[PDB]
Amino acid sequence: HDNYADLSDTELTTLLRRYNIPHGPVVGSTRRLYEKKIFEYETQRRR
Repeated sequence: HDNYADLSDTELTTLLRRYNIPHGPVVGSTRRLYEKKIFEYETQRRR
């Protein structure tokens, strides 16, 4: 439901890679933590 929540696991993984952000397995249990990490980085580029 969150903008980043509509991204699929495969698309989320390629996004972290573009920003060179270390990550492990993506699962609904830790998917949210990953969505927040991309938001914090993308926020910087927006500022």
